[PDB]
Amino acid sequence: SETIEGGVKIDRLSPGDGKTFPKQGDLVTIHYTGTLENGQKFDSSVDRGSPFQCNIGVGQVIKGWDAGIPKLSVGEKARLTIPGPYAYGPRGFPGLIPPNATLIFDVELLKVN
Ligand SMILES: C=CC[C@@H]1/C=C(\C)C[C@H](C)C[C@H](OC)[C@H]2O[C@@](O)(C(=O)C(=O)N3CCCC[C@H]3C(=O)O[C@H](/C(C)=C/[C@@H]3CC[C@@H](O)[C@H](OC)C3)[C@H](C)[C@@H](O)CC1=O)[C@H](C)C[C@@H]2OC
Repeated sequence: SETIEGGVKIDRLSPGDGKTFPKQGDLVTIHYTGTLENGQKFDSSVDRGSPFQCNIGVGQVIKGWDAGIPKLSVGEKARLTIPGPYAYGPRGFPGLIPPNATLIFDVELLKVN
């Protein structure tokens, strides 16, 4: 496991092109599944049939995504394990994320613009 900013962990699952990495502000297209530590799924873009898009590195998303996504290359699949302070902190998110939760995201980087 690689330990990056905040103590977020990356487990590399299957490789990308090893050369096309997102830079600050780039639009990324990602499919994800999010689970709690006990393995209980809370959300998935795959279940919606629509990949998620954001600009990375600008605070649109939780800190653990801004930390982890730039370390992936196009096509890569990885698991991000994100401690509470890099996710939803003491507050959580109603109906989905308890207080102080470590979150697990399986992510696939589909495209970079
Ligand atoms: C503008 C309102 C609706 C708007 C909703 C969308 C565009 C649809 C988009 C697919 C979100 C999902 O909708 C099905 C759903 O995704 C989750 O299930 C989820 O897996 C998740 O954790 N994601 C989504 C994928 C990127 C990482 C993370 C996130 O960073 O999400 C971001 C997030 C909530 C950041 C908060 C912002 C407030 C801060 O206080 C907090 O700081 C701790 C962090 C999302 C993208 C926001 O930028 C935009 C929105 O909220 C959340 C558990 C709840 C969230 O629904 C709300």
